[PDB]
Amino acid sequence: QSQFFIEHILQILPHRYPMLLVDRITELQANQKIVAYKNITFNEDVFNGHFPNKPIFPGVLIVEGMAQSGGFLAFTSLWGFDPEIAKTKIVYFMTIDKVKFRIPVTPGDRLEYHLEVLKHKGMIWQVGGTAQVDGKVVAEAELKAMIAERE
Amino acid sequence: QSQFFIEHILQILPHRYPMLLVDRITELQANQKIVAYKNITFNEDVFNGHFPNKPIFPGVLIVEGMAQSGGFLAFTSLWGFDPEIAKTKIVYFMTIDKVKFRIPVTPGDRLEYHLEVLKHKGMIWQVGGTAQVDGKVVAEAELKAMIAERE
Amino acid sequence: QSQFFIEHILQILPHRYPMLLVDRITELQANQKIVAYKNITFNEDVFNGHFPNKPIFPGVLIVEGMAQSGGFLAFTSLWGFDPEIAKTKIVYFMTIDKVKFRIPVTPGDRLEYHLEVLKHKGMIWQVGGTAQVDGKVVAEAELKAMIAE
Amino acid sequence: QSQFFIEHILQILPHRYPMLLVDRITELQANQKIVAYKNITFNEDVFNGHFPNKPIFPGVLIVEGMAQSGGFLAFTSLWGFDPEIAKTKIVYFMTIDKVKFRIPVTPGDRLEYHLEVLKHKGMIWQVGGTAQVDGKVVAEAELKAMIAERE
Amino acid sequence: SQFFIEHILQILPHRYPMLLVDRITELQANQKIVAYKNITFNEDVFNGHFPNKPIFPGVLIVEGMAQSGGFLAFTSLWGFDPEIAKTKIVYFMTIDKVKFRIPVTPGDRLEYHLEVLKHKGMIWQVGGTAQVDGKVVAEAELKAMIAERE
Amino acid sequence: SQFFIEHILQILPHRYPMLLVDRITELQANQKIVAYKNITFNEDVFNGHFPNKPIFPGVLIVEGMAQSGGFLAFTSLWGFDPEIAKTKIVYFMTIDKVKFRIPVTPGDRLEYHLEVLKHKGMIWQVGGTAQVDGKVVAEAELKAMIAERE
Ligand SMILES: O=C(N/N=C/c1cc(Br)c(O)c(Br)c1O)c1cccc(Br)c1
Ligand SMILES: O=C(N/N=C/c1cc(Br)c(O)c(Br)c1O)c1cccc(Br)c1
Ligand SMILES: [Cl-]
Ligand SMILES: [Cl-]
Ligand SMILES: [Cl-]
Ligand SMILES: [Cl-]
Ligand SMILES: [Cl-]
Ligand SMILES: [Cl-]
Repeated sequence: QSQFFIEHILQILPHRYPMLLVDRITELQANQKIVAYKNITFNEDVFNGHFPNKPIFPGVLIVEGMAQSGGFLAFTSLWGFDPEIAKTKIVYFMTIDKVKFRIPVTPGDRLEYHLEVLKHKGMIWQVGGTAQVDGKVVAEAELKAMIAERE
Repeated sequence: QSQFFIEHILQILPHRYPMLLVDRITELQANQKIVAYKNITFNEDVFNGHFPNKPIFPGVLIVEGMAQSGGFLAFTSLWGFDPEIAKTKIVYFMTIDKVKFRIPVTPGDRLEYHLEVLKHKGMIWQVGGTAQVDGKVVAEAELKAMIAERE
Repeated sequence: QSQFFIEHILQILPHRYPMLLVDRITELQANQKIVAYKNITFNEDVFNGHFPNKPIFPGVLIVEGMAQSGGFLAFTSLWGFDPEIAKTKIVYFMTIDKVKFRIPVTPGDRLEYHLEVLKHKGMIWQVGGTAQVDGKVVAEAELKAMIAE
Repeated sequence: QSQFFIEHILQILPHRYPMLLVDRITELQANQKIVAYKNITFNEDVFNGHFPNKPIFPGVLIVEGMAQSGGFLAFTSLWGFDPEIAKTKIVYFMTIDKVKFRIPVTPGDRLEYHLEVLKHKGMIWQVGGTAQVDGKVVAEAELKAMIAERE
Repeated sequence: SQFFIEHILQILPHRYPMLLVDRITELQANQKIVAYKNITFNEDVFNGHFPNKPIFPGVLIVEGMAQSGGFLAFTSLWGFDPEIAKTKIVYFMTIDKVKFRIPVTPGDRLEYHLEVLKHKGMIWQVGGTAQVDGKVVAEAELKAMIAERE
Repeated sequence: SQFFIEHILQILPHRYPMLLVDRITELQANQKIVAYKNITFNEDVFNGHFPNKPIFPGVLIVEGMAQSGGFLAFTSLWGFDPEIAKTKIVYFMTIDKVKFRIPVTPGDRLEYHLEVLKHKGMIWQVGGTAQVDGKVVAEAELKAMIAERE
């Protein structure tokens, strides 16, 4: 498949509320790239404290979202859409690099994650790309994550 | 006068997390109509129980967002964007009729509120319209509120 | 039966925190009616924003509670207390009508749900009734929901 | 007054969500007794973890509710309904004794607090009593509180 | 003798936001236990206890001593056995001689020191203190009964 | 010497559940800062990160380090001035050279160690590590910007 909805994400990613930051996948190409997004709404708990009266989606959380997008890409390229295998996996961050934040993200925004694979061996995946709102680069970052069996 | 953001929505509506269901206002015509929206993300608490493994934004909360939109419309018609006066008024919602649900709303949907003034007689405003997602009508509703002095 | 506790409701309704708005079933007549309620306390997250310094249970949630009650009836009427079958379904709102909010509900209130089946066929159930607090009616509503897999 | 509702409690107790455990006060006799209650509903965050699929209101939290009631009783016995002064004081427990849990408190329950004044000298208060559900004792405890300066 | 959060999760039925024991540092069957809970501002409870002045609730300090004691009593009889842990429930009958001396705030490491005072059958009575930086912030005694869950 | 949670509240705009620094144990203007945050199971973030396997988000470690530098930034600029503080916010500009070596879990005392690399006006570039029991759990570099809440 090339497009996945929230019920499909829940069967692949280990993340859960309040750390599942990818609402839908709009594009996917094995071992290559992925385009996904997360809607930003005031009705999110993080806004309670970031910041009071000035809702700003955290920058670290944008990185997380891109990372989670990559994870999806990594997992499905590996075993395809196999919920049963995905059931017992988790994803560790290994390294984060070269992130610039250019525009603040706020409620009402559609935070689009654009990720490409820079390199990958076995379970280690090096991804890089951007976060975009209304077609403008709101953030850029590259990260290396690791798919690991829960034990 | 037309485009209001979450910062402005916070200054007019008393609603706060997790009951403020309007992230942005794309346009409003005094005494006529309003178009606004709320992003629907999985990272909202309500999805924890509605329902496990099948996130579906609660039908009643669509009506609430709609009511919220009409309320911002009625208020702004009377005094415009005025936070000081807003702190002194309340909009009791008296009735709701003819609400119909056609399509479930899910994480990743841009829930758009379309409300128009149906009858403005005194302190009583009556609005109606639809909630839309991607051009389609996902819900309909009629509503009647009353403008009153806060206490 | 006719009396059900949270322990039972959990096994029938698919809802869970913070959207299971029925705490106990007091009276239940297959395909006819049901009386249940949800206790209202300040210790609910909803009150953080509805509203600050002035806690008021959302009107729309009172309808939700009425619907949930309707669904518990709709379901038991057709399969009795069947936790296994119950978990192979979910109930969803089709239409809401003639709702009125006469009295604001607040922490300390025992929001009682009174629903009777107006019409029902297959998974399609039409119910209507009131929401009550200490005898007085605080809300009225008619709603139609459907039970699906 | 002898009957106070949540808005009143809110002006007297500093406690707030999710630690304000008293919804209403039905009887208040200065320097003597107070009777209040807290509604228990499945819709409370505590039930998520106490316990999964077996909702049971924490015994220690019952005590806390008895104590907050005592605190209200203590303060109002002294300054009456004086919101400005309450804002400057705070009640701390010093001791808790003879706590006995008899019946589990569950959703749908109306946890009624019956607290009476055992001893009161200045800012130091001793109160015994019980938490009741439908006229049956579900818990009992004694505690000595202190009225201190918020600063 | 040293159990981390995961082990605790297999023994205690408590979950967020009511599992108030982060780690067991030492344990001795029928004798004592020392465990602790970290206190951080990042806890929901502080939103209301109290606004502008974070003070970990004293009743919750007691709840943590209870869970520690409950853990002590369970593992003393059955050791680290998650399976039998699901068939038994440890609830508390009485709590007595509770005393608060110092307030616990964010940044503190709330250490639980519980002793087995007496035990006969499934009735276990434990007591001890709550400590931070080697000082006593609280003390209490509790009587628990171990029963069949399901 | 030591700044506690209520001091932190008076300088940092961050609040629950995004205020991830519990205490400042060391501070030296225009040079370095050592602070920490307790990690407990009783934090909402652990419900989804990850179920049955609590791991403090690596990204939140960086956020904790960023806030630490934030406090070093406010103070180095205007000292302990709560009045000026209440008017600003902090924006993330860049993050770089981050590496996670050890997983942080409930029970850990997450210590932040940051030093100033370069600063001008409201723009600050800091770097350092996050430690647990004297071991480097993670390292990173970041540049943030303090701004008027205009
Ligand atoms: O029950 C209430 N409803 N609505 C308040 C309210 C005020 C404005 Br202005 C508004 O646009 C909307 Br709609 C409201 O619901 C209420 C009553 C008293 C105080 C508060 Br604050 C809210
Ligand atoms: O039953 C009690 N606590 N916990 C009971 C319990 C917990 C879980 Br978990 C469970 O699966 C089952 Br059967 C229980 O009875 C209790 C609580 C307060 C007072 C009393 Br007398 C009993
Ligand atoms: Cl940020
Ligand atoms: Cl629905
Ligand atoms: Cl309402
Ligand atoms: Cl308990
Ligand atoms: Cl306390
Ligand atoms: Cl991580």
